[PDB]
Amino acid sequence: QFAKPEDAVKYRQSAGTLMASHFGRMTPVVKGQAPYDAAQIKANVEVLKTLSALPWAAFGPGTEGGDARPEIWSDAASFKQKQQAFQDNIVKLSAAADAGDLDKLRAAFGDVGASCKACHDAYRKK
Amino acid sequence: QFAKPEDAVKYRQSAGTLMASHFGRMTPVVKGQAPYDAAQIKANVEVLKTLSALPWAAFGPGTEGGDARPEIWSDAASFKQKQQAFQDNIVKLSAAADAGDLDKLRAAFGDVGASCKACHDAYRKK
Ligand code: HEC
Ligand code: HEC
Repeated sequence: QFAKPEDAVKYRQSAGTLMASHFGRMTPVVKGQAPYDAAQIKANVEVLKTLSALPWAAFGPGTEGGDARPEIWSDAASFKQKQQAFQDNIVKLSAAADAGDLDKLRAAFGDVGASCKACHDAYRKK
Repeated sequence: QFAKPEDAVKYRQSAGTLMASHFGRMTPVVKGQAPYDAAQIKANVEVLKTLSALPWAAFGPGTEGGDARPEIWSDAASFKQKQQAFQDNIVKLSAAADAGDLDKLRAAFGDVGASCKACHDAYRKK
């Protein structure tokens, strides 16, 4: 869907921006600094679920640029493992949110955040 | 969820970027220049549905900036009418996509695009 590689870069960066907001806005809730409303969090994690499927198709052939490392493309199976594992982490977060289970939410949130960081550390330029 | 107004601006702009991609990538399909796969379009319109609910909460009190006009905030009921009418247009598009009805899709796509433009013309700086 991208006329030029620059359009794929713009897309995936914007998807990252929105994920960061929908993930990070739950930090105070996980920490107990903000109240836990199970329905609010369930709805927010749904949004995050949708968003977290979006970046990967915007690292398609010819879309090199931004702060994306070349290794994304030369090691396609390995990058794919990391995005699929991340989306698995999001499923765990969704399950926790859908159940209304705050302890589960805390734990799953930590594992999601670790997965974001592990991919950035390997595949995003500093 | 925004630490500073600039964070709300960044969010709503990124939501616009992603909507433009998920809306605009259907133009060739509507025009018949690309094939119509009902399941593909149904899934894409779902994504667009989720995205098209996101900008409005990022025009919250104190979030003035970017290319957003002041009138957004001073005329709150009227801006709200335009975003609610837009989301109604998206419901029509979803219904068309879910039914697999290309003629309905064409018509609903045109009305969505008109609604994007009408809001930008009134509320986005040039
Ligand atoms: C690899 C499998 C990733 C996972 C998992 C996550 N991110 Fe990511 N992210 C990735 C890359 C390769 C890039 C660079 C894209 C480019 O072309 O520049 C990014 C970028 C971001 C950004 C910055 C966007 C920008 O302003 O330029 C953000 C804010 C971001 N990513 C957030 C984010 C979050 C919160 C994630 C987990 C919920 C996450 N990413 C996972 C690769 C990968
Ligand atoms: C008002 C009810 C709007 C409707 C309906 C749509 N958009 Fe919008 N959009 C609106 C404003 C006020 C702004 C400016 C935000 C700012 O603070 O700068 C925007 C911006 C965009 C952008 C540009 C994002 C950027 O790169 O800075 C895009 C690409 C965009 N909008 C797309 C878009 C599409 C495709 C829409 C219909 C599907 C749509 N918008 C509707 C206000 C409103």
